[PDB]
Amino acid sequence: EEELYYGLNLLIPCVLISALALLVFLLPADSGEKISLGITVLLSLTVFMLLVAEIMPSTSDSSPSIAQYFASTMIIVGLSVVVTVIVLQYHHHDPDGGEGGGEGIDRLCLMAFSVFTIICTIGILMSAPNFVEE
Repeated sequence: EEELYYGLNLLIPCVLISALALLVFLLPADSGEKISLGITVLLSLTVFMLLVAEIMPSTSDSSPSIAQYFASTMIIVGLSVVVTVIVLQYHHHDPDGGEGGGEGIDRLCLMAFSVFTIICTIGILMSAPNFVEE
């Protein structure tokens, strides 16, 4: 049961950050939150990763399950923040007023990461739903 409970508590923050990010992606205010959340999610990943990596070590039994998934994630997550920045440079038009003012690319990058998380959690869940040894 700990497998489900643990992952759950880990999904809270995972999806949380992604959500808060969308709020900025679609609403590029460029007031400071861009760089603020940038390092936030970056530092939040490295930390959370250490925990997931601690439970799944590799010294006597080399067989990473969730780790292999958590790693590939940081990869797409890293280059992602890079593109967002460059985009902000090119487009120097971020007026203030109300709401509504995003871009297609930003939306696509979000929709992709969205399903990526859903298929991820289920990936390891279906790969080994049992609580047996390995």
